[PDB]
Amino acid sequence: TIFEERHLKYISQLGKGNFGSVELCRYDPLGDNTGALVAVKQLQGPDQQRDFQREIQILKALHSDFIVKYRGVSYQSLRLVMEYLPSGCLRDFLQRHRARLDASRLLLYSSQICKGMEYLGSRRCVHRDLAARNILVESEAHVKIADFGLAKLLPLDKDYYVVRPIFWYAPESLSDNIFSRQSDVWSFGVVLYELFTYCDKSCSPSAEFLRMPALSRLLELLEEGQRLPAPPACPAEVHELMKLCWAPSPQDRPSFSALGPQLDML
Ligand SMILES: N#Cc1ccc2ncc(-c3ncc4c(n3)n(C3CCOCC3)c(=O)n4CCO)n2c1
Repeated sequence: TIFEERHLKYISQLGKGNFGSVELCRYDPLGDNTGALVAVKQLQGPDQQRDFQREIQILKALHSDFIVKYRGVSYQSLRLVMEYLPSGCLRDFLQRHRARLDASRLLLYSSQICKGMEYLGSRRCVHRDLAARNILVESEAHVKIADFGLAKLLPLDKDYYVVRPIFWYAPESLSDNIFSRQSDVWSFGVVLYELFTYCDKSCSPSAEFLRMPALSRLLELLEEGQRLPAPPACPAEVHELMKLCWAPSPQDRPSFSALGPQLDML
């Protein structure tokens, strides 16, 4: 739970979240290079130092097969140590191994994410940035949700939270900065789209919405009932779930708990 700085061997850069920098390291106390690989997040202002301390505590308290595992912290500077998922980001994974991933396997990922999200909801936690770029691949048969830097905990007497990339945002989030489990559902509809386009750049959410002020443009387009199209070779039933995920009103969207069985039984 407390990883010593001098034993964390820097290997390379894994990327930047919404927030800071993530680095691949080997925690190698014995010195043999036999140590376990770990992902280490850190910052390099007070406002994000505050949100970082929350993110550490959120990930620490969450326990699920489909959420990146917290492992500890490293100290006069605070770093977050997490398990390393060596197959990397789902976005890149899908583009690389498209040829060997049929619809059944995409549904498996959808279901695993749905179960991860169902768990978050029960911990009254709103991810706020659910997207393929923030999903990680544990193995070819297993994915996990990551990056809780923008994550908010619903007040204990409220089902929404108002707050201070737009193509994953629900309408009420764009217009009124309102976020909730239901705004997470909207975004889940977009990852379904990403899964079944194999995160192809040329037909990404941005490329489609751009083809269809930018924030006000998107919002007017959504209010008109226009949506991302059915991905090619996406089963019709899955497309219908996306459409339900993108219901105009938050209350008309299905819960993650209702989606799960619908995804599993196709
Ligand atoms: N947090 C975390 C976190 C926790 C464990 C973990 N094990 C592996 C990764 C990882 N491996 C490779 C990544 C990658 N993450 N990310 C970003 C994902 C969103 O968070 C910020 C980094 C990338 O852009 N790549 C490039 C190639 O896919 N990983 C990230």
